Amino acid sequence: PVALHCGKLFDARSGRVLGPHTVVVRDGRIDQLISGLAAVDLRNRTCLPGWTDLHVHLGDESSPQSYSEGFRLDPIDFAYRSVGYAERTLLAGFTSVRDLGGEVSPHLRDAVNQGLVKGPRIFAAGKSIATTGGHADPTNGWNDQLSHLIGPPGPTEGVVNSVDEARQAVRQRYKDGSDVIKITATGGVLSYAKSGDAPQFTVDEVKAIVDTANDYGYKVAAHAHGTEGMKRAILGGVTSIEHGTYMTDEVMRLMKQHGTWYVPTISAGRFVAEKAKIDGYFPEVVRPKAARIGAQIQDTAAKAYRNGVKIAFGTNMGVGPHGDNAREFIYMVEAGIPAATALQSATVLAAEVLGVDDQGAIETGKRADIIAMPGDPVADINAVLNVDFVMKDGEIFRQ
Amino acid sequence: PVALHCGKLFDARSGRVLGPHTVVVRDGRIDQLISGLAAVDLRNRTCLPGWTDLHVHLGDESSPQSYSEGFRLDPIDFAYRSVGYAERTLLAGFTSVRDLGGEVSPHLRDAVNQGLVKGPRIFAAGKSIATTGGHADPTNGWNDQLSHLIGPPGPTEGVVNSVDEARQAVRQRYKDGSDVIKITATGGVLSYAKSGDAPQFTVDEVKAIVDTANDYGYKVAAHAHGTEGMKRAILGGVTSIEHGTYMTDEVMRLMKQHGTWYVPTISAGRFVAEKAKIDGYFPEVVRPKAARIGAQIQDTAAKAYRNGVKIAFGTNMGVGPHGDNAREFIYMVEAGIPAATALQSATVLAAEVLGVDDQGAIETGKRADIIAMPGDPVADINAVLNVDFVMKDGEIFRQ
Amino acid sequence: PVALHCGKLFDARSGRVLGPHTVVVRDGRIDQLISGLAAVDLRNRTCLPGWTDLHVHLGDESSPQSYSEGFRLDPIDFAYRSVGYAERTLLAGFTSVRDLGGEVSPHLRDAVNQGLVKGPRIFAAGKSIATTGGHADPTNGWNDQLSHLIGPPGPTEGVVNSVDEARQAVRQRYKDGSDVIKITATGGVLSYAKSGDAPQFTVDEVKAIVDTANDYGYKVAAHAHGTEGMKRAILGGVTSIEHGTYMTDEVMRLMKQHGTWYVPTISAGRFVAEKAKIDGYFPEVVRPKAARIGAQIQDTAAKAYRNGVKIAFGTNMGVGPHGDNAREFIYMVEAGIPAATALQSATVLAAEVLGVDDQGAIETGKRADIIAMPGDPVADINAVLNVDFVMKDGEIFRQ
Amino acid sequence: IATTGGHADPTNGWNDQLSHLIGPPGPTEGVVNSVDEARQAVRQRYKDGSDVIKITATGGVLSYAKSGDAPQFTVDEVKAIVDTANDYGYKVAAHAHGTEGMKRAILGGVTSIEHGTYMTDEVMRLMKQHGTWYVP
Ligand SMILES: C[C@@H]1Cc2c(Cl)cc(C(=O)N[C@@H](Cc3ccccc3)C(=O)O)c(O)c2C(=O)O1
Ligand SMILES: C[C@@H]1Cc2c(Cl)cc(C(=O)N[C@@H](Cc3ccccc3)C(=O)O)c(O)c2C(=O)O1
Ligand SMILES: C[C@@H]1Cc2c(Cl)cc(C(=O)N[C@@H](Cc3ccccc3)C(=O)O)c(O)c2C(=O)O1
Ligand SMILES: C[C@@H]1Cc2c(Cl)cc(C(=O)N[C@@H](Cc3ccccc3)C(=O)O)c(O)c2C(=O)O1
Ligand SMILES: [Zn+2]
Ligand SMILES: [Zn+2]
Ligand SMILES: [Zn+2]
Ligand SMILES: [Zn+2]
Ligand SMILES: [Zn+2]
Ligand SMILES: [Zn+2]
Ligand SMILES: [Zn+2]
Repeated sequence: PVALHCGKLFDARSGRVLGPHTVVVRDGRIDQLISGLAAVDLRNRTCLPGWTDLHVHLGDESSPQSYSEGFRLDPIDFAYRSVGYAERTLLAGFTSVRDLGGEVSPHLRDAVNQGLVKGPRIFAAGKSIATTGGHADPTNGWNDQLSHLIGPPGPTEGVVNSVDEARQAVRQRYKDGSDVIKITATGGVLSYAKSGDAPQFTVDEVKAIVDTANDYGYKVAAHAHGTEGMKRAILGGVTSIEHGTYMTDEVMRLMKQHGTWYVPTISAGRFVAEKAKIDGYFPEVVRPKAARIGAQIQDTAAKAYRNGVKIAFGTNMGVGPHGDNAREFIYMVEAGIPAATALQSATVLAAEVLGVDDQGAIETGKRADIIAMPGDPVADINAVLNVDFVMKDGEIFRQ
Repeated sequence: PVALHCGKLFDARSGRVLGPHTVVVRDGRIDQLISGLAAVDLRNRTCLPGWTDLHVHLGDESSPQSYSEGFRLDPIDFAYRSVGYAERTLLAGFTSVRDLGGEVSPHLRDAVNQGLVKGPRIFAAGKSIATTGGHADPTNGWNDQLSHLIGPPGPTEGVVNSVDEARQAVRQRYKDGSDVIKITATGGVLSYAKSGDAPQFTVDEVKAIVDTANDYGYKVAAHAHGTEGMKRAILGGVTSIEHGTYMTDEVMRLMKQHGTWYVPTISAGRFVAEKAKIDGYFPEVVRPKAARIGAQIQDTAAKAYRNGVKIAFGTNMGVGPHGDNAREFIYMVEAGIPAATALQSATVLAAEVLGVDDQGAIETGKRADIIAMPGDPVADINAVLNVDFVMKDGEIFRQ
Repeated sequence: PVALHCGKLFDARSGRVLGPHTVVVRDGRIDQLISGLAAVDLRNRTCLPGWTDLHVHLGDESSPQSYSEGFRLDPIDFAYRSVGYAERTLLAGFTSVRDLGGEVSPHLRDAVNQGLVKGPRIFAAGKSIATTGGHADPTNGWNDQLSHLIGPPGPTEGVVNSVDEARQAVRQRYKDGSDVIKITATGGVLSYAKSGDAPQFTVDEVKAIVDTANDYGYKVAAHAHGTEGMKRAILGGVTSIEHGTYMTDEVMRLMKQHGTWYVPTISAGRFVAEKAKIDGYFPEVVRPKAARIGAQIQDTAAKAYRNGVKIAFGTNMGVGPHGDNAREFIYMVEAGIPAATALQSATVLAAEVLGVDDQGAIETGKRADIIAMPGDPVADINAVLNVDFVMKDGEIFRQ
Repeated sequence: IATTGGHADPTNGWNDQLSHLIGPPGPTEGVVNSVDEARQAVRQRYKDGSDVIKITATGGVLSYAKSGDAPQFTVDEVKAIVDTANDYGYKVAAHAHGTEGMKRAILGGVTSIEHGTYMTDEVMRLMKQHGTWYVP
């Protein structure tokens, strides 16, 4: 039981910064909210709900050696790095995240929930689902010896080529303890493959995946760069799109008609564009794709916001360094999105995307996830980089 | 050739207790029934047809170590326990049973039929059919090493994900010598999985299973806890439902329209509810499911009987201790079902569910399966716990 | 606590039948022995210690279909037969046995010790150790397809070809829970191989097996028909020889010098000799060997007894029908061995062979294993076929 | 490093299905039964980045096996392990409860003994003569 005394409170639902309030926390939930027991002196700060990042990869981080480490290291080696990744993410103000790829994240989520290590609340997708040769194919770029030794991937490994295989892949993700489903509708930038935006799913396969996920209470997030794959994913019935780099007017119209969410991930685009200029950082099959695709993300976000598409917060922090997720707010504001809208996209709209109703706002009965900063983020978005108070489930991790 | 002199005889077909009769048994069948050679003095007892339990698991029994014994013991070790299980079941008055899961039961049936060991007449299902990650998936809860060593289960192992796979699974059950088919339409309580009532079969897969079973002369029994899976199983065309914990008015209407049988298994619900309170008895992933689902079985049975659904006798004695199946009668009567109806549900309606016509009543030409108790079970249902005479196929096992 | 009143008591250690005595049993051991509480009336019987059979195969029985059942049945099917085998063996007066081959016997021993089924105390050897193509090779007679599918047997399967392999085979028998070691030094009669008496072990391999067994507290029993293999086994340091059909004067001299035990197993020889005359009972590769070797067992036993070799009791009841082990006494007496010596060879000398000191005689502090028969076995050996009292560990199984 | 069925055998207590699926352990898995296998086991420990060698000379308490103190190594196998470790700059520590296994480990040339529960006067004399360390 603790009472927090804030000088200003950000109303996520209304998008307005109110005056002094007092928040009483008991049993890990907000019990009372008074306008006007242990106590924490925050009267010179602005209190906001904890942020949610809807696209992270906590099991990895980009580096010059990332394309040769997979053949020499084991996942146990990556867990010890994920410890620090998760701690740095939590201490920056993000009390929950949506992990969208990797087999290390479910274990990290279990460890964090058991109290073994520090971190945010993790909604883990597990192994991503692709087609043969797709962006998430685990054996892209292997030589003949290794490929023959391991054999062709199947639904158990996340590679599907028919309706029944998609059904089995979703059921296998459920069997391994996932919270959400991720598919790669088109090609990617960082994969050891040739194409970057070609359609790699059919409409029927997407429909089968979505129906199976509906049976099991899951949501589906689709990775898409090109127009045709994005169109097929939208028609299939996915919940959100991740890298709509080549969104057109027709795609935006379909998104508005169907209510699909859009998660830009501007930070990853900027990072890959910057790293493409360095010689030898990327493999020769990856550099042209990164150079071409990383320079068309901010414009797409600005156009989508202007056209009325629903936008949510996500950074793809497995590409950039973990713990610097808060610069996506600055990028979004510089892209034309108002500061209040950008802050809402990470608190309440993020909770809508996740499908939960016990977080996202400072209201009675909700989880006590509260953060604070000295400045006013609405007046100046640059204040999001100085977070000095973090609370998650009623436990204070930073003061 | 023996003549039995009973003081009272229970007419299963009419549900009434008649007066003194004489039963003459020759060649293992009832030859004559006289109202008014070796002889057995039963003139101070009530003679009834042998009981049938439509849901047992003779190859296993619940215990505190049941979740770690599967990795250290072999089926040969379980057979030596099944010997005593079957003997105790037979001596309690149950001359036939329907085994609904486990690969040890066909062998026990063969041994009992050859006269090697004592037991009831067994209609064995063999391996139960599920989907990937389903309630009957044999590899739920295994770590990565064992899962990779054994590989993903297929139709040969009872795991199906399409119409053709369901066809092959039914044919493989036929190849291994089954008498009936069992599928798990929803999640369960005692499996090492997350869900307990979500739908795990599609209507088309159920239809394929039922059609294939029809080609081979089989009946299909469906395990179902949730509403949607139960609805899909009923629409597919199964013969009976096993744990309709969350039956609603629409489900009952469909059951009445289609003529589906309902087997409550109240004993297992009570047992799991009682054991959930003990700390450490169940794994942490099983305890909440048991606590939530075991407390809503008697009410469902009472509602189903009130609404006119057809009810048959079954206990799920693999959960509770074998040889105490007769307490299901007391539970049924305490649930509002009349004693005569409860006794009929185990003799004639059970024979209807099984699909046979040579047992279930004391009539000329039928199998000589006769039991007797000192009291009158109709007047007092508690008399079913004192069975002192058992005869099966004309052979006396208890006097 | 029970008191037994016998009219005559057989002193195993002295080999004499004494007069009336009273035996008091408490906690499963003999507490008092009085010459002159519950009570059992045995005053018209002769009480002897429970018998021990040093060569049985409780997991199998010879029959016309025994050479095609291994490809269609599973060990679980053989366990249900072993139940009756063990019960019949125990009820005939044999309270302990030494099982010398088969993987079903350790499980039967565990089940009997846990009280699940009735039977004698079992000292199980497990898988027998042989060389490639030897008498105990599990893949003798298989076609090319099956042989290629299963691969060549190694030390894990009981087939050894060097010193290190013998060491590993003994350690693997220890790992699987054995009580004694068995090796086949020569060829056999009932195996699907060509030879019947050729040497199949070298002296060094036998020495390695014996040394490894000594490290683990085991005894070694050797199957041997021919002279050279028997000589090699004796020189290696085994504890007993099983079928010394072709024993010579030099072999007997070595046996006397080293103190090796001899177990004739006359019953199996007579059985195979009788069955060889039936057409089609044995495969054509087995019939000549059986006909030639089964007719030279009684003479060998008589010669060995005349020459002063130490003789112990064993029948090989896996060949003959289980539960008729007591005819070996009649055969031994008809072979020239005195009745008292024959009875001693099954009570005290058998305990010496086993390596235990808590059984074999009716003495204070020993296990309460007592049997009784109406007649006097010393005066008439034919009285051993009428055993009406059996007690094991203080529990009465027959009265 | 252990022998078949030894205290450190990774497959002790498994049923037939799992044992058949994984197969019998060899030197790569740390189970040795001869001199050459011990050599290969030490080299495989070096290949996987070890700093010291551990062997189980006798049975243990917490393993899913029957015995607790019986000797599970021969003197020659211990000697081979120690020689191979000497070639690679390693030390050898021996787990031992019973007297005979402890004696064999000391004679083989190990550096320390871990659970000398049943140490006798002769074992202590050998330890003093050879300079072996004792870790209670
Ligand atoms: C293990 C982990 C999994 C993973 C997966 Cl499944 C997918 C991506 C991914 O699709 N990234 C984007 C990165 C990107 C590049 C440019 C513009 C926007 C985003 C891409 O390749 O198109 C991705 O970047 C990662 C990743 O960071 O590594
Ligand atoms: C080997 C054997 C096979 C087996 C199978 Cl296939 C299924 C069940 C089973 O579905 N039991 C029910 C037990 C139960 C629990 C609560 C209320 C009613 C019934 C369940 O888990 O929902 C089940 O209990 C068993 C069992 O007893 O072990
Ligand atoms: C499974 C079981 C194991 C077994 C083993 Cl390991 C060995 C024998 C065996 O060696 N029997 C003897 C039978 C025999 C035949 C003639 C004279 C004496 C004995 C033989 O074949 O020479 C043997 O008969 C048996 C047996 O009965 O089946
Ligand atoms: C994974 C890890 C490895 C391990 C190994 Cl390799 C060996 C032991 C071990 O030998 N422990 C001793 C524990 C013990 C017991 C009684 C007296 C002293 C010590 C034993 O079992 O005899 C041991 O305890 C452990 C252990 O703690 O688990
Ligand atoms: Zn992506
Ligand atoms: Zn991504
Ligand atoms: Zn069920
Ligand atoms: Zn069941
Ligand atoms: Zn033999
Ligand atoms: Zn034998
Ligand atoms: Zn240790």
